[PDB]
Amino acid sequence: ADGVGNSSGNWHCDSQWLGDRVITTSTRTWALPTYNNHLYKQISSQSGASNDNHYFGYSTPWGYFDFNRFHCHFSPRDWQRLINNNWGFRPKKLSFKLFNIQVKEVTQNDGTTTIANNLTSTVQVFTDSEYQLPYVLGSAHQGCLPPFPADVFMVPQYGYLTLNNGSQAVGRSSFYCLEYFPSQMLRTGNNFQFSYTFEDVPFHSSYAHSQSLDRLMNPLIDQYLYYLNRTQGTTSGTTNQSRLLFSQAGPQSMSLQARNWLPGPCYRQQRLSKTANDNNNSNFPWTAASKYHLNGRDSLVNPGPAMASHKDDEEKFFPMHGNLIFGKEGTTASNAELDNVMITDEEEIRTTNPVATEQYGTVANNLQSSNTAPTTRTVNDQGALPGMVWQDRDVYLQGPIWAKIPHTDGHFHPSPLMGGFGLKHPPPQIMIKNTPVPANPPTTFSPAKFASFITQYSTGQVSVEIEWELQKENSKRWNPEIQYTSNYNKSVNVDFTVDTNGVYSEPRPIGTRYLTRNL
Amino acid sequence: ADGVGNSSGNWHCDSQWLGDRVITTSTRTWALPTYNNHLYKQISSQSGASNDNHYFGYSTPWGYFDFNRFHCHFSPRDWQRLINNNWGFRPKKLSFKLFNIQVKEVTQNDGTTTIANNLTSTVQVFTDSEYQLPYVLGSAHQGCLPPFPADVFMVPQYGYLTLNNGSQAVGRSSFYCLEYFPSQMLRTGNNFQFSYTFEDVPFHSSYAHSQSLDRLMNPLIDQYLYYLNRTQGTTSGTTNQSRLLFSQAGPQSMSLQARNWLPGPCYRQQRLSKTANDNNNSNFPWTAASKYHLNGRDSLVNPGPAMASHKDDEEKFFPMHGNLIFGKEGTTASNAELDNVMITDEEEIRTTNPVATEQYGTVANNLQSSNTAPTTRTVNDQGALPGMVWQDRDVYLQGPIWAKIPHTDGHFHPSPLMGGFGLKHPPPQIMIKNTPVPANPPTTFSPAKFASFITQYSTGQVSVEIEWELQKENSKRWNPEIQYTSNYNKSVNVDFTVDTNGVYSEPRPIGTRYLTRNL
Amino acid sequence: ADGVGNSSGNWHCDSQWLGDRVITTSTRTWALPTYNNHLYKQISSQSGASNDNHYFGYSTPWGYFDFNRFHCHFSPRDWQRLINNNWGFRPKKLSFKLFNIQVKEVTQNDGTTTIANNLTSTVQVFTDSEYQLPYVLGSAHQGCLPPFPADVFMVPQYGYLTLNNGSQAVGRSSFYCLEYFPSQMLRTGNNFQFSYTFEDVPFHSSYAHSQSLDRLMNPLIDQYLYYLNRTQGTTSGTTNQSRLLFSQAGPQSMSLQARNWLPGPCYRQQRLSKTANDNNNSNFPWTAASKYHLNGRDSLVNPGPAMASHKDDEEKFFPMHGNLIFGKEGTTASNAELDNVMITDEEEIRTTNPVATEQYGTVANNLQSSNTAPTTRTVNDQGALPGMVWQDRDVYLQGPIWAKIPHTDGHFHPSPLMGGFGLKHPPPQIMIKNTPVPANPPTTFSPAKFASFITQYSTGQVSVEIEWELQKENSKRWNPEIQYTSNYNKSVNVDFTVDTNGVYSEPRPIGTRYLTRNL
Repeated sequence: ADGVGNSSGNWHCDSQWLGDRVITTSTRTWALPTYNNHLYKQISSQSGASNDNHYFGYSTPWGYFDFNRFHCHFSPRDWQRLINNNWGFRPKKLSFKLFNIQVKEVTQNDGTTTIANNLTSTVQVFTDSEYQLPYVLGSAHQGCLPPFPADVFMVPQYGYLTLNNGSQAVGRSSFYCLEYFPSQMLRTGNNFQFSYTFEDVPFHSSYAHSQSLDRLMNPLIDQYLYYLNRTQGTTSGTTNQSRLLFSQAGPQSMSLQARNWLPGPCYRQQRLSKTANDNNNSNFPWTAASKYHLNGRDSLVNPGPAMASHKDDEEKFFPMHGNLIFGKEGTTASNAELDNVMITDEEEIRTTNPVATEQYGTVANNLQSSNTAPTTRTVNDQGALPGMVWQDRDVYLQGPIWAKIPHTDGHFHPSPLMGGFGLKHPPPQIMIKNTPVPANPPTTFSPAKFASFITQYSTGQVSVEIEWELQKENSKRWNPEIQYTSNYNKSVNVDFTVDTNGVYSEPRPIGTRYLTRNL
Repeated sequence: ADGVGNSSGNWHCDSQWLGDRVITTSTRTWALPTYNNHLYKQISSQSGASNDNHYFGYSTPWGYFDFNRFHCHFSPRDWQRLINNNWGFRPKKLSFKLFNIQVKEVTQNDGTTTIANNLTSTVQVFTDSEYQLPYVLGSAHQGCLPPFPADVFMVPQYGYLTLNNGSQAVGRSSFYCLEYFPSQMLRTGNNFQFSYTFEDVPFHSSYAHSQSLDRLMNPLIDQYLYYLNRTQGTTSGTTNQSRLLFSQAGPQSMSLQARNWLPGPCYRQQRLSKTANDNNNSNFPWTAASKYHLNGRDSLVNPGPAMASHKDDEEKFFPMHGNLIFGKEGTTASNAELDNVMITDEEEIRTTNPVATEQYGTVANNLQSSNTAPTTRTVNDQGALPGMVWQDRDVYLQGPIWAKIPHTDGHFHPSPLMGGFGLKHPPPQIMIKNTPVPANPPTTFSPAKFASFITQYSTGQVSVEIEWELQKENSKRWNPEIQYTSNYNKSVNVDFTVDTNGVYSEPRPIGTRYLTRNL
Repeated sequence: ADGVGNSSGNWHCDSQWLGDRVITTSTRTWALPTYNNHLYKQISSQSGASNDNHYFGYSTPWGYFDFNRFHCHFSPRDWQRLINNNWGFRPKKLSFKLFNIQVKEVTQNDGTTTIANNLTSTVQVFTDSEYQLPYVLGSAHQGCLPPFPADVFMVPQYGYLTLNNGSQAVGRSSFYCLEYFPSQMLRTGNNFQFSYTFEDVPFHSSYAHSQSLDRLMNPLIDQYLYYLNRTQGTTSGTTNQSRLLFSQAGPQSMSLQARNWLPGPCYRQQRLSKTANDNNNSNFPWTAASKYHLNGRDSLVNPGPAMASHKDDEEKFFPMHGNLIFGKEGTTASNAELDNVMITDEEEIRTTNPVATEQYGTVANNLQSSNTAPTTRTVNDQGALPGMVWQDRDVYLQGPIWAKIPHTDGHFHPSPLMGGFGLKHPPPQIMIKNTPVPANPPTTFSPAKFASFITQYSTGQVSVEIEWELQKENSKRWNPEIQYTSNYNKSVNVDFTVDTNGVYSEPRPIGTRYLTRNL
């Protein structure tokens, strides 16, 4: 509530480190055009497309604000500081502000274009706090507050999908008009505020394990429980006849002991060597990929269950569609090379989670007897058994922050398979739009739809602030620990900075799990 | 506590719709004979029966009252009203009343029979509130308060099973005498009251989903995560040599995106076409049916996990033993025709739950390399993985209401696989019985068991009342919704009414899931 | 805090039975030598050992106190009394005391040895209440308070493992120095006290089931739900053509009814007959055993999921590595005979848990049609499905009491697969050590490590006391129940006593599950 010559809000950014929590705030500049010429448009897949790539939905004239990525909040120094001293963290509070809003009209009369101020034009903004519109965040889409504060960004367009029977629709499909919501209209001088509180959520495990499930015992003392170790006879003359013999497992026969827990569930995936020539010479993806199909159409499990990337001393094999792959700065979005991308590694969970390329184990599948020898079968898909303990997938400075747990009758582990915190009531989606300004109407009344508007766009500043709780580490380890560092060697340009052309880049992915804990 | 000429209780029936809850009450007339001639009888399976159809137990002279079906409480108009405006519901409170009790003696001297009043005879009634007798409700048995209030019904006989080693018993087996319980004896003039409160239970999802798991994203914006899309070379001269290539999934390649969740667990079942000639010409049931065996004996999963009946545009295939099948009025209980039954459809859960006839997907099962091409295997049985989200089976106007969760150390999803609400402490079983009236004893004392009683039966009125909580719908859908209606076309008789012979019938099954929600 | 001639603490032992809880206390005498000559020693597996039997870790000069076994607390009469009247139990409170501590010096000058008092020598003791050192309890190791109170026992040595890449280590490995902890030093006259409270934990099911999952219904009343029972035609002339026919399942066709729940998850294991000649003539163990591998190395599931040992009337087959095996008194720890060990039976869970030797069932794996007949596949590995109900493994008088649930992001059923109660914060490990007493130092200062100490050991008394909650049984069973008893027949020596040589022995394993309950 001000005039045209008074600024609303200021540029805050920065971050504050307190005793048990950190407040990270960031401000950016945003631009917004008009979408679909102020029209809601039905969108069907295509005539003759693939059965799996079918979809029906709508596209609206509304934009929305995305900040669901760590790099859209944290900074490389702040991230390194957070992960090198903490065993966990989670969000606590959220604040959002829109200000310094300008609506600018555009005129075209020739090859040149002219831009002028339009002080009387409003802008509509509203937040879906009741979670009634479809939630499109948490799908790893583009367009959150660029990692560099100096970058000016663009508000993505909003759209949603619904039930479809092929390329068509069904009566059960829903249509949502976003103008049918109470929304706030604001001019140059007004501003929008919003506050939100996260619900209880488990701390993210920002640490590795210094122990292993299979090696969790005393290396000095035998077990007092007996196990069958021989079926033939040890004594002379009985080595060719059956006789059950029982031993006690000690430090030597350490693989035959009794145990309390089992490794996490498995869903096997194919393996690929980072060297091109070492792989099979065929286009096997989508024909040899672990995929799941529902309603008669297939789909690919890209993240999949949290499972270790490779074994020890491999460093060369990665599962097909088994880990997040990021893009380097200035990389094509279609058929990029292996050296132009950034494949994340989840080896830290080798201790608890089974490796993705290999199997869960073997199970007996017959009744052995004198005539028939015992036979087993390898099992590659494993559900949930009692006593199972596993670890969740790590999050990265560039990765997703949260997701919306679907409103369904059943859940097993609501932790998102792509990233961090799953929330029943996540931060609501803020949607912003430019109100349509009609051009000169006809002098004689006409009932026809008005389809001659004045072309104009908008720009402004958006501030976000999240308060995060931190879990401190108290480890009794004697020797030092592994931590994130910058290489001291000479380089043309330093990491996480701008080049001579002023383009910000991220060289490597950074994971949180660096400190250690005992199982 | 009254005389012989004063009535206890009245006929209430009807239902009341309040702001956030509905009170449904119904009164019926019941008859009760004497069972087993006032004797407890041991019952074994048979000599020479099938191994799977073996059982040992007891049958008592006690009846019991059953009202564990929606049609025994609701009415077609009330049911349609409930399901067309609500997103859920659950039971809150229960009241039960027995009154207007008459004991009538029967005399036979010739082909004719005479019935007289017997004012001094009592009736025993008691409720197992401590859950000590076996719970036989929740097994889809016959004999609850008929759907039509004017119908007079019959109290079913009580019996139970125990451990058996073949047709015989084991020392671990238990015997329960129901006369060994504190019970209330009541004459003509007395009445029995009972009140009960349901424990906390999740709301039943009386809605479908307007979105799908595989289509939950923005149809306009690409993903920023890379995925391997090619193994050969795209450039000329490299189409026959291996080279990993990575792309970004957008609206076109919508089946290759990253996702957070997986469809519910699966347990595959055989498929049957509703057309007889389209099926295989063999007696495959019980020889090609998904069955589970314990203690060395098999058993059939009739409901099975909640899984979609068929794909889109099928409308003709149903799983074998994969959905509830109801009987039409006046239908034989042995080898009825397909047109004389009523097969329920669970297609509403196609969005989340996998189809029953098809598989969960495929999983890689080898280590591909230059020499060996990758190989996958189809998986038809799937356990529980992290990130799994599913939906429960719908309930119907004629279906079961609740069940008793077994008292065991472990549970995964205590929702009954046949129907609605699972309860650790369900409504207790009320048991009623006619006390034995001896005939004239011998003049000289004899220690022999008294086995000459006076033949008589009982009749009375039973009132039930359940208070149910309701969850209102607040949807932002623009277009109208699908709802239950009666066909306006001319017909000989209208649905859910009596015919010229005064026989009440139910033409079709009615499911609760009609409104929609976003995932 | 006393002198040299005043005793600290007394010998309590005994047990008290109160209305709803039992307090079991026991005192023992312990001895303690010096370990590793007061040195921390790195321990690697070996050069050329098996890949699976690889390990890296450390061994310390510290002892620790173990009392994680029922026989180290209860007594045969107390155990029999507990299991013959109770439906459950769990720990409530813990108290621990160390007193009457003497440090004795040893001198060797010839074949003879002399032992003298050393009043000025201290002893170090501390409890890891913050759970920072690796937890080596709960691995079925040797050395808890002997079952007979008169036996004097030996304090086991402490050691731990860490991450290893083969026989070597990795930078992520941790080293813990136990001298780096605040510890209490105590002489002859001082004593150590400790108190602890268990966290909430489910009652242990010390009962069997009088009913079965597959037989949980009324043996007298048919079901009102129809099931496909025939695919051919029953009428004459249609027995060779397809026609779906539906029936109602009653007491006769009791294996084709509808049900609410499924048996627990399965993980098949091989079967062995107790008769040697009836088994296959090969050394199949470890080559036909259900095993799971992680980080590229295998491991054996000795307890495995809680699954029934055998079917009815078998009494001769046991799963390979599927139940706890105890040793008889004076039995060799390497290749003992079948008659010299004690194999526990878990048949009591046949009602709910599937048998270990057999499969979970069969699942359809194709689309049957006119041309192709339906085909099914047997499933031996089963995950977790909705509606699954199972039972946990029984505990024994000689078996483990508790275990430490690993600190991980995910758990399915934290009940240990080897035994009883899983605890996030179990009773902490008390560690005790003899401080090093230097021998005469050189007259001239030398910076070399001091490696000439005085040889001496320690002895003392340790008292433990646990308060346990009890769940009373209120069963309506008429006939008597099965209970534990001692055979009245004449014998050379009675059970659970000492022989002519004063050696205490345990003849048979005792399980808690003796009383019964309905599902």
